[PDB]
Amino acid sequence: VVAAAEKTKQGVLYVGSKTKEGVVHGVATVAEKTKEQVTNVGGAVVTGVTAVAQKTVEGAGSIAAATGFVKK
Amino acid sequence: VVAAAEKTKQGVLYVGSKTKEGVVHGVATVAEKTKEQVTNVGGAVVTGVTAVAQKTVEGAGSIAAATGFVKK
Amino acid sequence: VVAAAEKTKQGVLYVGSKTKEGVVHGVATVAEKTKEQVTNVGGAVVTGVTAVAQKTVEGAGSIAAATGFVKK
Amino acid sequence: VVAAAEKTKQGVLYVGSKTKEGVVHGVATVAEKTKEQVTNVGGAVVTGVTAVAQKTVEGAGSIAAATGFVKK
Amino acid sequence: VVAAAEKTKQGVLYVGSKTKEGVVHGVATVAEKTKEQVTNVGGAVVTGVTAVAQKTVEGAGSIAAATGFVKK
Amino acid sequence: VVAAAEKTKQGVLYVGSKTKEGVVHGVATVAEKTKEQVTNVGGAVVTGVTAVAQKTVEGAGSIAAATGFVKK
Amino acid sequence: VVAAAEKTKQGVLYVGSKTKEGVVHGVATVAEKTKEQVTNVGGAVVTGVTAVAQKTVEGAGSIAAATGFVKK
Repeated sequence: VVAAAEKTKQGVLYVGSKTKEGVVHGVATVAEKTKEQVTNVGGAVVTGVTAVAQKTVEGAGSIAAATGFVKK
Repeated sequence: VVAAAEKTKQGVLYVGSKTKEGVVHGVATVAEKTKEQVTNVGGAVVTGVTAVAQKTVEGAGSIAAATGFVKK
Repeated sequence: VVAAAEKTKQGVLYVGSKTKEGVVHGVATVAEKTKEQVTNVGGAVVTGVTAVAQKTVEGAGSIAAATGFVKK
Repeated sequence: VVAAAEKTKQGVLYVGSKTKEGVVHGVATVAEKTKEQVTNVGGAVVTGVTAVAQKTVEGAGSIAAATGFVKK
Repeated sequence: VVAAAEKTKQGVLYVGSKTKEGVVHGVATVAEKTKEQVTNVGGAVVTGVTAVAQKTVEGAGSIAAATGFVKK
Repeated sequence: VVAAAEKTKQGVLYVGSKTKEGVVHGVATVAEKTKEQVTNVGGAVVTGVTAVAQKTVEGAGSIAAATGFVKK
Repeated sequence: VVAAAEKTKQGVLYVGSKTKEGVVHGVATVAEKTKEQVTNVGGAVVTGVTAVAQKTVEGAGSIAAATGFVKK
């Protein structure tokens, strides 16, 4: 999981919303009468109504993420 | 999972929304009378009503993600 | 999980919202009559109504995240 | 989980919100009649109504996070 | 969990909110009739109504966080 | 959990809020009829109504945090 | 848990609030009919209504925190 970035040197953005009675669910784990219920999150979860990302990563950025799960 | 970026040197954007009675579900794991219920998230989950990304990654960026699952 | 960034040298952004009666849920683990319920979070969870990120990572940034789970 | 950043040398941003009757839940672990309920958080959880990040990481920053879970 | 930053040398930001009857929950661990209930937090949890971060990390910063959990 | 920062040498920010009847909960551990209930916090928990951080970390800063949990 | 900072050499910020009937809870450990209830805090918990941090860490600062928990 090797990540790298490099940068060497030598406009209106508009988002609008209008919502009434809005129900938003992200990661949902609903169950009944179980034995093992595991919810492992290691990435990037964005929940909301107006999830807006504008002009991100102007320079150098790394979002290297590693997840695992062992069951024996 | 090797990722890299490099950059060397030497406009209106509009999104509009109008929603009433809006129900949004992302990753859903609904079950009844189970034994093992596992929900592993290691990537990128975006939930909402107006999920807008404008002019992202201006320079160098890396989103290297690695996930795994072992069951023995 | 190696991450790196480097940068060497030698516009109105608008988000608007208008919501009434808004219910937002992020990571949810609902269960009944279980034995083991584990919720491991090691990434980045953003919950709300207006989750806005504008002009992030101007320079060099690293968001290297590593998660694990061992069950024997 | 090695992270690094480096930087060498030699615009109105607007977010607006208007909400009535707003219920927001982040990480939720609801259960009944269990034996072991563990909630391990080691990343970054942002909850609220207006979760806004503007012009973050101007220079060099590292958000290296490592989480683990051992069950034997 | 090694993190480092380095920096060598040789605009109105606006967030507005207007909320009535707002209930916000962050990390929640609700249960009934259990035996072991553990809530380990070692990262960064931000809860509120207006969670705003503007122009953070002007220079060099490190947010290296490490968490663990041993169960035998 | 090694963290370091270094810096060598040789704009109105506005947040506004208006809330009535606002209930905010951070880390919550609600349970009934248990045996062991442990809540270990070793990171950074910010609770309130207007959690605002403006122009933080002008110079060099380190927020190296380490947490642990042993159960045998 | 080694942290270090170094710095060598050779704008109106506004937060406003207006709240009526505001109830804020930070770390909460509510339980009934238990045997062992432990709440260990060793990080940084900020509770209130207007938790504002402006222009913090002008120079060099270290917030190295280490926590532990042993149960045998």
